[PDB]
Amino acid sequence: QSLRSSLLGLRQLLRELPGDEAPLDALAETVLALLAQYGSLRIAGLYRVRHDRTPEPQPLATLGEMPVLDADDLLVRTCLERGELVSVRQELALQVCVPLVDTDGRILALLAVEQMPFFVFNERTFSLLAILAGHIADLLQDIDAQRFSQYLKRSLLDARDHGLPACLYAFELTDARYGEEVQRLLEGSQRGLDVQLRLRNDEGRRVLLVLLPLTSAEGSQGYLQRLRILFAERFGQARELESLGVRIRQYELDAGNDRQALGHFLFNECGLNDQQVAV
Ligand SMILES: Nc1nc2c(ncn2[C@@H]2O[C@@H]3COP(=O)(O)O[C@H]4[C@@H](O)[C@H](n5cnc6c(=O)[nH]c(N)nc65)O[C@@H]4COP(=O)(O)O[C@H]3[C@H]2O)c(=O)[nH]1
Ligand SMILES: Nc1nc2c(ncn2[C@@H]2O[C@@H]3COP(=O)(O)O[C@H]4[C@@H](O)[C@H](n5cnc6c(=O)[nH]c(N)nc65)O[C@@H]4COP(=O)(O)O[C@H]3[C@H]2O)c(=O)[nH]1
Ligand code: NA
Ligand code: NA
Repeated sequence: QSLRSSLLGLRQLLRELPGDEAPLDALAETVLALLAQYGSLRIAGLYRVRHDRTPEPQPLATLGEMPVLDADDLLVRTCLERGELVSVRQELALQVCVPLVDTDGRILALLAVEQMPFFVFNERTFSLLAILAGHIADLLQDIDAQRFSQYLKRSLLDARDHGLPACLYAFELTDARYGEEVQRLLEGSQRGLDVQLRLRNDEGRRVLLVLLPLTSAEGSQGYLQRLRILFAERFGQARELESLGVRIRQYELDAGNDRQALGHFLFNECGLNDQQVAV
């Protein structure tokens, strides 16, 4: 949950820097700091990874007395070949390598850990570094549609690799009298990290997709409940959201879901296509 704030705080940093510098370079220190905090790291470095999946030897940022990086170190190479976090056998001078991998499988950067306290050298920690690293990779990377598809892929990976839930709402706006105003209300209701996408379904109707990443069934209930109150303010208490021609479809992503089940929701049920949302 501290996760929300960190990502949100980073996203803000991204949005408020000049083009006169690539994000990874400007935010190297911040990114390392985030990772250092979540893994209670003591000695580590952050490195750019090249298109050819080899790291730039010169670190973007370091923490403590980080040694020169050995690019031929098997741990680095195994991490970079697999695109996955790798750690040394706990029974047995890097201790862990964590790649920053975006949703397309491109590796942007490498966290190399020389030392972390023995007692945070476990799967729960590794999981957290890996979750955070993937999200960070995303942020470093049609605007609205591209972003929506990326975040959606991220959520699929998070549910699949880590069992983290997410929720997808589709708001079909069937009464043109209120369509624009309903959308405006939803857009103004937006939490950072949540993403929205305006579309037209195959029946020619306006649809507003809302993706709530990292959000449990209870969270999605809290959200919708917050919305009904906003709606009651905007169109009066006497009026229900549905009486404004709004139809709700909801899809919970979780460990037991699949890309195929999600596609069925987007295309078969919501009536969208893969030119609108990439799965
Ligand atoms: N009632 C409610 N409204 C929500 C919720 N999530 C988003 N919103 C609404 O969406 C706006 C933006 O949220 P944010 O982008 O995540 O950005 C937020 C967030 O960065 C931060 N913030 C405020 N309260 C909290 C909080 O209880 N926890 C965390 N982690 N951050 C908060 O302040 C920013 C703006 O806060 P707001 O001015 O209130 O403005 C909020 C609020 O109007 C929610 O769970 N409940
Ligand atoms: N993904 C997503 N989830 C949402 C949204 N709105 C509500 N939820 C979920 O519903 C729970 C309770 O919402 P809340 O009643 O507004 O109760 C909120 C609200 O009162 C307050 N809060 C958090 N963030 C903000 C904010 O940015 N602005 C304001 N005004 N209040 C916030 O803290 C309470 C708890 O926040 P949470 O622990 O995060 O728990 C939230 C959250 O899991 C949303 O726009 N997006
Ligand atoms: Na519908
Ligand atoms: Na299609």
